[PDB]
Amino acid sequence: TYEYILKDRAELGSIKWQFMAVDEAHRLKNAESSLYESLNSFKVANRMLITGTPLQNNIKELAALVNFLMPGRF
DNA sequence: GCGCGTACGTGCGTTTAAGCGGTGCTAGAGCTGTCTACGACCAATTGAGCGGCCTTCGGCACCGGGATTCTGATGGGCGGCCGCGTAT
Repeated sequence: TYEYILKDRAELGSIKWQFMAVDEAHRLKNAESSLYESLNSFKVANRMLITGTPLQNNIKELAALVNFLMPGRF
């Protein structure tokens, strides 16, 4: 669960991962949240976002989903 | 010191609401930008304010004069002294 990530970061962070999937990924609307920086701490290889959030009301949402998986792109 | 009483500490179970991190929204602080009113400053004149000096009537508490009330020597008259004293 989302709260179990913020509550337990040392147990899940000490394990290596390679694939990450999330349903209803609208929680990453702002790039200044604890979950946004928390998911970026896990050393993974590939990610996958399965959601249908409106990426047109704010550019920080689409850009947040761009740099969330590809750090460097605009 | 001692003794009576009971209330408050310690426990468990039940229960209730803080704390967490999640998002959204807009209000109200903070910044910013132009104008100008109100306060500082310098001037000259004026009387409120301070030192210097002594004021007057009213109120607390001691006072003042005059009629009136109570105590003391005075005094004739009715009675009692029984004891020295003159007359036959």
